[PDB]
Amino acid sequence: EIPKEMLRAQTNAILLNVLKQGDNYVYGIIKQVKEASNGEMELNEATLYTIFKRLEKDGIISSYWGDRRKYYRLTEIGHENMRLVSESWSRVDKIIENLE
Amino acid sequence: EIPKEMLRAQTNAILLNVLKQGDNYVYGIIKQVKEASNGEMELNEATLYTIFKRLEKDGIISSYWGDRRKYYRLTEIGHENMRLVSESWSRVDKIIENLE
Repeated sequence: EIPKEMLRAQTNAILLNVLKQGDNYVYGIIKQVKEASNGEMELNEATLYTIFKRLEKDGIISSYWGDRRKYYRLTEIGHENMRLVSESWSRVDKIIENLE
Repeated sequence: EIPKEMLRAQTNAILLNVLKQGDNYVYGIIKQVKEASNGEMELNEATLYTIFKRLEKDGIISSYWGDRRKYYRLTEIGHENMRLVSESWSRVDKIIENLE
């Protein structure tokens, strides 16, 4: 079985990437990840609220109300964290390909 | 900055993949990961001993002496864990590509 730490890391990376594509709300993110995973990954609302609480506390994202619906955005510094995260994950992929 | 949980997850995945290529010893693994990362990732010996302690405790790998040098191997069940881990990481990559 996959370590829970690993699953959490993957979920974090995917959610940050969704918000990089644009500000979004929980149900909208779930829909986008379900589609992008071809049905494979159906995230739970409560899982996102846990993760976003941490990311908001850390200043990586912030929230705001729409026209009552909560939208999330990467912060200015969150965009930097996203860039470093993206680079590290691309680096992993390149390492794995060389090892095979 | 990258969450330590994320870095740990990536390191775990890379090390399991190295052992999938064959049984190996700490310095040998460090060398292989340095090469496969084009110099970018120089793992520390003590980092590997921490990780392998956990993986051995969990029954994912085991150790044995060479002809004194410690070699590590994926266990029978470790190979299953490797397969599930590999699938989840490939799945992440496909999700990220669809999101972009």
